[PDB]
Amino acid sequence: AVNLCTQYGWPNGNYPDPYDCRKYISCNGAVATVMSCALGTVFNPNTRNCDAYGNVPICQYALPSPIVVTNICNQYGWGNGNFYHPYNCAEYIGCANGLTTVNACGAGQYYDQALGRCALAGTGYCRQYVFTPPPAPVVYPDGFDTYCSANNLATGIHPDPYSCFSYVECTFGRTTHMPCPAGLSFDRSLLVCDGNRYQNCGGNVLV
Repeated sequence: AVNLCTQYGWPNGNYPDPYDCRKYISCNGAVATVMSCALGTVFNPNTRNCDAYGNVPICQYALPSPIVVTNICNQYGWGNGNFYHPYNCAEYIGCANGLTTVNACGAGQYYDQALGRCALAGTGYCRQYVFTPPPAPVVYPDGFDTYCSANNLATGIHPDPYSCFSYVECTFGRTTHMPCPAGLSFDRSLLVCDGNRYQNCGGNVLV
């Protein structure tokens, strides 16, 4: 549908095609067009762009459905809870100790990551696809190994100021940065990786 971008109250940008991860929805000029990624590339939900096939483990060639999220909790190490479906606003994922359930919204309902369930259409929704990706790759400055020490950070977990997909651990004055599980992002209020890229990765300012 050419009117999908405005239907969801989406900014211009790229969004997943829910049936084919070799394709994506381009919103440009507030008009939606389904486009094919160039040869050898597929839509990476976390960069919002086509990416090398080998960089997207949940998009798999030579299968009737190339979108493979049916083992995503174990494959990416998602913790327990409900998470958005990386390619489809009308489905979602339940993770229970590494076991994946693919769930669906009722007719006319759309999954809201802040709610952990589906709700009827509103005025600005499917927001789990609205975020600014961190740079790909993230480049840390030489000397980043001083971060915890120079900032006098307490032992434990802190935000990573170079990436909303990452966090920092400080132990004995040493700095480590660690990516959240793929598709998750770092909640700086609770200090945990969660499914809310809109909140953690600057989605509010895009809309």
